[PDB]
Amino acid sequence: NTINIAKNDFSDIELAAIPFNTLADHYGERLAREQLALEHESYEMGEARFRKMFERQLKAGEVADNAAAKPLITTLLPKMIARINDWFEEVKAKRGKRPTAFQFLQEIKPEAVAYITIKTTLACLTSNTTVQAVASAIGRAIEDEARFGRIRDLEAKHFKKNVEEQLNKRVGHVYKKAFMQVVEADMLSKGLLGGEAWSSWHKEDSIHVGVRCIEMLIESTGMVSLHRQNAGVVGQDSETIELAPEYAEAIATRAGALAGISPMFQPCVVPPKPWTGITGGGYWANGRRPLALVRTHSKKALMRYEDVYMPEVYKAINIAQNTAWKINKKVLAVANVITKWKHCPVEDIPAIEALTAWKRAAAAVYRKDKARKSRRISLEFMLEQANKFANHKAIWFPYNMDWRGRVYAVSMFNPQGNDMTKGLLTLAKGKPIGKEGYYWLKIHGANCAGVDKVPFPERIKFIEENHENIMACAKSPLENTWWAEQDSPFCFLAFCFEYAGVQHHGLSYNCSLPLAFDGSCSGIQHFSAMLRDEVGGRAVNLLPSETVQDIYGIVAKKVNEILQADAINGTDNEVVTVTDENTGEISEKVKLGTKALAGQWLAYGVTRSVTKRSVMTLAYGSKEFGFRQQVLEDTIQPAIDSGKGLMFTQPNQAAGYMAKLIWESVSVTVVAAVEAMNWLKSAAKLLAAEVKDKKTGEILRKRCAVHWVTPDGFPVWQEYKKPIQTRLNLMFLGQFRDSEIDAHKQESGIAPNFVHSQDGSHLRKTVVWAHEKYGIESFALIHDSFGTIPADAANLFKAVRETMVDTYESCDVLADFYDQFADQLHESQLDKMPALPAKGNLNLRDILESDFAFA
DNA sequence: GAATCGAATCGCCGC
RNA sequence: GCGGCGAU
DNA sequence: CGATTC
Ligand SMILES: O=Cc1cccn1[C@@H]1O[C@H](COP(=O)(O)OP(=O)(O)OP(=O)(O)O)[C@@H](O)[C@H]1O
Ligand SMILES: [Mg+2]
Ligand SMILES: [Mg+2]
Repeated sequence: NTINIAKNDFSDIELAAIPFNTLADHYGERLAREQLALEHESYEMGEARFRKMFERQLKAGEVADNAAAKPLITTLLPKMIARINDWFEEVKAKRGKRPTAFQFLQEIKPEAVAYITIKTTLACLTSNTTVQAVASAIGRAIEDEARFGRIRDLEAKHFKKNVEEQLNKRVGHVYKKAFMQVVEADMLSKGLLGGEAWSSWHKEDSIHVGVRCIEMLIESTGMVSLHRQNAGVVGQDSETIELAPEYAEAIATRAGALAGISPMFQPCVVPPKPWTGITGGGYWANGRRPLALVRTHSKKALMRYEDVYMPEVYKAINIAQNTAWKINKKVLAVANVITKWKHCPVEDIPAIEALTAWKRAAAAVYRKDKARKSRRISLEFMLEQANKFANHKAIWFPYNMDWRGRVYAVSMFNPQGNDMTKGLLTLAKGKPIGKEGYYWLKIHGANCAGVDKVPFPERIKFIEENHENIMACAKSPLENTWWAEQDSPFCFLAFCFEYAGVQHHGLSYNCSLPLAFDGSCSGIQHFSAMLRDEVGGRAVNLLPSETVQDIYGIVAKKVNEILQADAINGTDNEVVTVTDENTGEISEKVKLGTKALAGQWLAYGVTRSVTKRSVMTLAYGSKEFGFRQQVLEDTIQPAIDSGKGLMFTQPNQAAGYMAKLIWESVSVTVVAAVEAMNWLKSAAKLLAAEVKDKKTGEILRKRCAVHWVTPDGFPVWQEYKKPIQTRLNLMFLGQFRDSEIDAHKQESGIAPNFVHSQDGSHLRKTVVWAHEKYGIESFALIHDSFGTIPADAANLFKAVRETMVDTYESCDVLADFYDQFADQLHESQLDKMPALPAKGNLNLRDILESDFAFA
């Protein structure tokens, strides 16, 4: 039931003359044919991908989950619900005893029966056409939502949350229902569902409820026609159900239309098409899916950039596209061997509360089995793409941006991937390495091993002390597994081959390995530079420092100062009344004081591992509440499951105490970060407010989106939007039944999105400034990682600091942010707008002399 | 007034 | 949307 | 612990 788009639509891509000539005028006809054939293959692979998924969803009875059937379902559902309703009054107004199926259909609300019927008849017809068997299919599906939705809807709307996540962790209808069977029995043992065990429907009841549902679908919609066979013959009287061909052609056309616009983007064998406008950049042919400069969730948001003059933004994207890459054949030769022997090549190298705790161990193996299969899937695809382009002289990647302006490569195989993917990709246009390039090659090799918390001379000494090990790895990587045991193994191996090249050829050796420089904590770095935070900036190495500054260990050091103070002074333990709000029981337990809680943590030993997740999620918006879950999940629970954690008698009390100390430490260490996110959150709060006079009720000021402009000239609009109603069932997944600004997501998004737009602007300005003031042509970019060939590494090191000093010396981005929305504020809320946070004593020009900023 | 909720972006794979 | 993986 | 909304 599908139409091959490929025969005509995909043929136009190679045939059309205006795309061919514009490509051939730059790189000739031979490369033009190769590039168009590659893009043609990408669309063909994408069509094949959709069709395999469509047929697998066809075979599994999940055809309503496919995107080609959703536009159908959304116009048939309101008619079904109106007819599902309208029956109920007719039988209630018709005297006499009710039909067999009337009472069952009241146990499930009209919306849920409308979807359950449509999905199950679509499943039964596509994947026996008798009305009896399709009636029982709905009948067993209605009863499942009736019996087990009882748990969700009424008795445990608070306690469902403690089984909702573990229900979602199960995959498969059988596993999900079996878990719900255990949940229902556990609840009844506590008298939670009213003590009423379900009386399962008889098979006679299940067929009769279905034929009521099929008949009501024919009345409301024309999706399905009824057909009788051998009418009047007692033995062979049957009714066969049929999907209406006019609606089958609707999903067929939509399946073909969607199959054309889902290509598998690949690297380019010619340089990518320079961006001159909103669309059509990157790849060279026109396409069923043309590339967009900004990845927006709506076509209206992309059209906002049409006449936006942002020349520096366009130059930055086009320069990055022009960077020539090639597959690292030496690394690829190694990876082609060890992936045949291990599922993950660097995974396991040989080297020298009982119910509720071991339930988590069982869930750990279940999660690990998912993780092992997931990691292997991506590994085999990356290796296939790397081998496909291995013998090419150079390959290129097109680039675009997310709606905040961060720069992303477009192809699935691209240098922004994991350690193996980065290890398989090297720059194509190298230069003689020289003395300076060799020095930075060793620094880059030291960072791949994980020796990055020590000053530069110690990184050099680590490489020079391990000179024998590095040369042994380059000469025979399969015979010496030392490279595989490092923090970034394949990138370390890539350094090993280049290091051996300098030994075999001297400083004239042409090297093209990308040497990445990663900023410490980019979000905190930008916030500290915004408000001139001396203490906060020094913690993220903005300032020149003795050693590499480690904000994870600084917070841990501050945490341990409170722990030892709380171990001498501090509160004692106390008994306090507690009450479970569900059961209503009033009990009394021990509330551990800070003196006891500090002693437990001092026994455990609080290091940077305890604090690392909390500050890492600070820029994402986490705070003292979120830290409690992080500490419980990352530190306390792994300790208890491994025989440690004997000090933690009440883990939630230890977690909440730890979250209080981390939040006190982080909010005192990086002050300007905390103040800046608070100010932006308050800004979005007043913008997303629908202010109104309560007496009149009239809307005085409409809720407003948040809009600002980066120093590079890239504009960004934040308008999180929410749907008005959505329905989710238990065994079968959710489905839609206009949009308004989601004010909650506006508050939760504004601070991370603002700082991410700033680091995108900084990256783009770095790429431009490095390309024009110096002569750098090759760029490796992952959002805050700046890499180039070793001979240009020192200049990139200088350029990335010069741009960051330049913007914040010239732009008050928070004050510029204020100048945008201040006209949109209402009279009643300007008094409640907090003032801009005060700037500090940090001198921005010290960033130029900072060794470990890297950015 | 309480009653409830809530506590970054992007891409791939699966349902 | 949910499950898992990866990138910052 | 605040905002948002019953
Ligand atoms: O971006 C987030 C991200 C995505 C994937 C992995 N990560 C984290 O990136 C860290 C490495 O950078 P750091 O933050 O400096 O950690 P570290 O312990 O101090 O240094 P290291 O020993 O790993 O070399 C890792 O640990 C991860 O949590
Ligand atoms: Mg690290
Ligand atoms: Mg990160």
